[PDB]
Amino acid sequence: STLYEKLGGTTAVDLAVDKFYERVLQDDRIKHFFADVDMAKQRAHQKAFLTYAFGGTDKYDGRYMREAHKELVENHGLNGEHFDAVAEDLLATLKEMGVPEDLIAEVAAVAGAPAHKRDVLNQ
Ligand code: HEM
Ligand SMILES: [C-]#N
Repeated sequence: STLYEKLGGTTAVDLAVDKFYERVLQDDRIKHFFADVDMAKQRAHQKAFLTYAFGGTDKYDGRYMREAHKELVENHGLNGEHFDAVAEDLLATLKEMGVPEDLIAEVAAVAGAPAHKRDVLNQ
């Protein structure tokens, strides 16, 4: 079974993403990164992205992480602390939803992979 399946599939990811952005927009460390972001579009992209990242689809139909975050790194000071805030907010949301610790851990390994971090932070 994939991580996607174990978590509860579409409706679990849909709920997690919605809740995650609720948490992010209240997080003073990072909420301002989304000041000019269309959150309907962002929600749909993240649902599609995590579906892919958790093995629910072969591919992500959307931007690469490096190009996606480039303007944030170059113009708005996006750094490792913001990255860690995002990972922490995602995992907090899953804990709150009742996702078991062993699955929360598999998600942490995805969100924290160097191939993700280096591209997002354009390092
Ligand atoms: C790290 C765990 C991480 C992921 C995964 C991620 C995903 C992601 C997607 C799928 C998009 C949309 C891309 C597309 O256009 O197809 C996107 C866009 C933005 N992100 Fe992100 N992102 C991750 C990490 C971070 C971090 C650490 C921040 C800032 C705190 C952040 C922020 C943003 C913002 C803002 C956007 C929209 C960019 C824009 O167009 O202005 N992401 N992310
Ligand atoms: C990016 N969220």
